[PDB]
Amino acid sequence: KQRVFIAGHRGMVGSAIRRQLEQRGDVELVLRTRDELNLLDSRAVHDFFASERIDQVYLAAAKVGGIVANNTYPADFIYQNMMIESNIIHAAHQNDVNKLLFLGSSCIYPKLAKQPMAESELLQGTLEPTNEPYAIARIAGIKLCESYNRQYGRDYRSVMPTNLYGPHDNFHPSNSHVIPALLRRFHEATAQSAPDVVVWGSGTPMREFLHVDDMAAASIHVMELAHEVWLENTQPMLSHINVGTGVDCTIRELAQTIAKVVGYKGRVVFDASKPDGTPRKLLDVTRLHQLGWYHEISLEAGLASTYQWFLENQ
Amino acid sequence: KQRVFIAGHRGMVGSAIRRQLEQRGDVELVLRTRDELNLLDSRAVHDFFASERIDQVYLAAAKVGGIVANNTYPADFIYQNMMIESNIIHAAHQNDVNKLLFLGSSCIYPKLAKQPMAESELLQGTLEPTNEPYAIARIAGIKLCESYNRQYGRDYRSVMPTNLYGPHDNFHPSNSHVIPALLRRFHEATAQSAPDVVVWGSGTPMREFLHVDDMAAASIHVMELAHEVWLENTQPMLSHINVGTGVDCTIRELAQTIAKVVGYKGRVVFDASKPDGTPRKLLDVTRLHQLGWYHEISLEAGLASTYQWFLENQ
Ligand SMILES: NC(=O)c1ccc[n+]([C@@H]2O[C@H](COP(=O)([O-])OP(=O)(O)OC[C@H]3O[C@@H](n4cnc5c(N)ncnc54)[C@H](OP(=O)(O)O)[C@@H]3O)[C@@H](O)[C@H]2O)c1
Ligand SMILES: NC(=O)c1ccc[n+]([C@@H]2O[C@H](COP(=O)([O-])OP(=O)(O)OC[C@H]3O[C@@H](n4cnc5c(N)ncnc54)[C@H](OP(=O)(O)O)[C@@H]3O)[C@@H](O)[C@H]2O)c1
Repeated sequence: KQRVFIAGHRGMVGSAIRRQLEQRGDVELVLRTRDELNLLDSRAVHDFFASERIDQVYLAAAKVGGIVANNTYPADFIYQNMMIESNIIHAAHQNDVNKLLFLGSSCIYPKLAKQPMAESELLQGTLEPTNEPYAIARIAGIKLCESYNRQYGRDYRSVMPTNLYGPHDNFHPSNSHVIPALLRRFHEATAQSAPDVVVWGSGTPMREFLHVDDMAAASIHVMELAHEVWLENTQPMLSHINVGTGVDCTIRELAQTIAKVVGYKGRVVFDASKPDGTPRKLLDVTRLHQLGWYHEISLEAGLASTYQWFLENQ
Repeated sequence: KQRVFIAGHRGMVGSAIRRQLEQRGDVELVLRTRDELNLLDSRAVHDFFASERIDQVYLAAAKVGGIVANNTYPADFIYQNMMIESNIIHAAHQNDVNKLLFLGSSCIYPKLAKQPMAESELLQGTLEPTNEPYAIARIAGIKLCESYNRQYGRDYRSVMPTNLYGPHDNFHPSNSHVIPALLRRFHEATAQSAPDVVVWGSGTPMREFLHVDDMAAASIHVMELAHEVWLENTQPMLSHINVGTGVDCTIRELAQTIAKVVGYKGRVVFDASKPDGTPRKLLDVTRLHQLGWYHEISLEAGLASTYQWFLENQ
C-alpha cells in the first residue's frame, strides 16, 4: 500500500480527500491533527518526514479565510502559508518523497484576467488587494513545486480550485463565501417566515462553483495520472491545473436555486443600489478535461446534498 | 546608540552598509557570520532576536547568483530566500523590532515592463524565466513587510536596487553580470596584449548601473527618514522604493568606458550575430529623488575606483 500523508486532513478540502481515500485498500493514510503536528514548526515537520516513510503528500493544510479576515490579518495569511508550504515541500524532498499535490486557490489569478481564465493567466496582471498577501503565498507554493521538479526531478503537482462548497464549510450568515452564507440566510428566513431575503448587488455577475467532493475526486485523479501524461498536458514553469466546471452561473440563478433547495417561500430580492463585482469570473478547465476528468455534481444536486449535510450538523 | 543588525554583513550590499555605519558613533552594529548564525534555521534566528536587543534590521542576507545558477538551482533560490526573509521578519516582529529595511532586487519587475520602470510596474506581467523562482521569493519579502506594516503597525521598509557593481563583487570572466565580467576580461586582455575583446550582441541595448556604495547610502537614507515622510511617498500595498540613477547607457558605451578605465589598447568588438536583450531597461527613481536622495558616483569614476579595488584584491 502507498503511504499517503494528507496534510490538513480535518479541513474542508483535506477531509473530502480523506473520505475518498479511506475507501482505498491500496492506500495507508497517515494523518496528524494540528495538536499532534504544527506545520509551521520546521523541525517538527522534518522529524515527521524522517520517521514516517511517506510515499505521497496531499498538501491541503493552509490558513484560509474570507474578505474580512484577509484584510484584517494579512501577515497571518502570507507568513503562515509561506511556512507551511516551505516546510512540507522541503521535508518531503529531504526524505525522498517523490510525489506531492499542492492544493491551492483561484485567488492566484489577476483581478482583471481574461475569461475564462486559462492557467497561463497566472502572473499576467495585478492581484485583488483583499487577497494579495494570501495569493502571493499560494503562488510561491506553485513555484516551490516547479523549482523542486526542475532542479531535482521531483513530481510535485498542483491544482487550483474554483469557488468551492459542500460539507464541512462554515455555514454562518456572515461568511463572505456566497453559497454557505446564502444557504444559512435562506434557512433562517424560512424558519422565521421572513417576507424577503435581500442580497446586495444586481444578481447579474456570473461565477463558477464546484462541490468539494468533485474537487477531491479531481485531485486524486491528477495525483495518480502517469507522470508522462501529466507532463504532456503541462509545462515545467506553467505546471498547475485548474479544477472546476468551466460553466458560469449568475448570482441571481444561484440565489433563486438556493431558495428552492431550502424550501423558502418568501421573495429573493436584489438591491442594485449596491455595487457588483466583475461581470464574469471562472476557470478554463480545458487542461483538466484533456487529462480525462470531468465533474459529476451539478449545482442543484450539490446544493441539495450540501444543505442536507448542514441540516444534520447544525 | 541604536543597535543595528546587518543580516548578510559580508555580502556585497551588506558590507557596503557596514562600511558606512561603522563610521557612526550613534550606531552599535550587531553582526553574525553564517557560521555563527544560519539564517535558514528559524529557531536559531528567533534565539538571536530574543537575546540581542536589536532596534533596526538591514535585511541584506540572500542567496544570489547569475544566469547559470538561477536556471540550474531554482529550488535553492526560491526556498532559501523565502526562509531567510520569513525567519528574520517574523522574529523581528516577535521581539518588538519596529524598523527593518528589506534589500531586494530589480528582478521583481516584469520582463516586458514599461520603461523606465516605476514601482507600480510590480506584478503587471510575466517574469523573466531565468529568475522567476528568485523573483517570487523577493516579491514575497516585500509583501511580508507590507503585511506586517498593515496588520501590526510596523515600519518595515524596502528598497530594490538596479544593476550593482563595486568592491566585493565576483570578478571572474564567467560572471553573467556585465561590469565585473568585462572589468576582468579587459584586465586579462591588457595583460595578454590580446588584439581584441569580443562581446556578444550589437552593443545597442541600454542598461542602468549603480555603484554599491551609492546603494548603501541610499539604503541608510531610506531607513532613517521619518515615518511620516516615508508614508507620504509610498502606499501601504505599493511600498518599495527603486534605487538607481534613472539614467541609461548602451552596452557599447559601458564596454568602451571599461576598456579606457583598464588601459586596454586593443579593440572592443561587438558580434551582432548574437542576439540582444530588450532595447532598454532601467528604474524610474522619481520616488527616491522625491525622498531627497540622489546618487553621487558617476559611471567612469565608479568603474575606476572599482577597478582599483580589484587590483588591490587579486
Ligand atoms: N473563513 C472562511 O470563509 C473559510 C475558512 C476555511 C474554509 N473555507 C472554505 O473552504 C474552502 C477550502 O478550505 P480549505 O480546506 O483550503 O481550508 P480549511 O478548511 O481551513 O482547512 C485547512 C486545514 O489546515 C489546517 N492547518 C492550518 N494551519 C495548520 C498548522 N499550522 N498545522 C497543522 N494544520 C494546519 C487547519 O487546521 P486548524 O483549523 O486546526 O487551523 C485545517 O484543518 C475555502 O476555499 C472556503 O470555500 C472558508
Ligand atoms: N554569482 C553572482 O553573479 C553574484 C553573487 C553574489 C553577488 N553578486 C553581485 O552582488 C550584488 C549584490 O549581492 P548581494 O549582496 O545581495 O549578495 P551576496 O554578496 O551574495 O550577499 C549575500 C550575503 O548573505 C549571506 N547569507 C546567505 N544565506 C545565508 C544564511 N543561510 N545564513 C547567513 N548568511 C546568509 C551570504 O553568506 P555566504 O556567502 O556565507 O552564503 C552573503 O554574505 C548582486 O546583485 C550581484 O550584482 C553576484
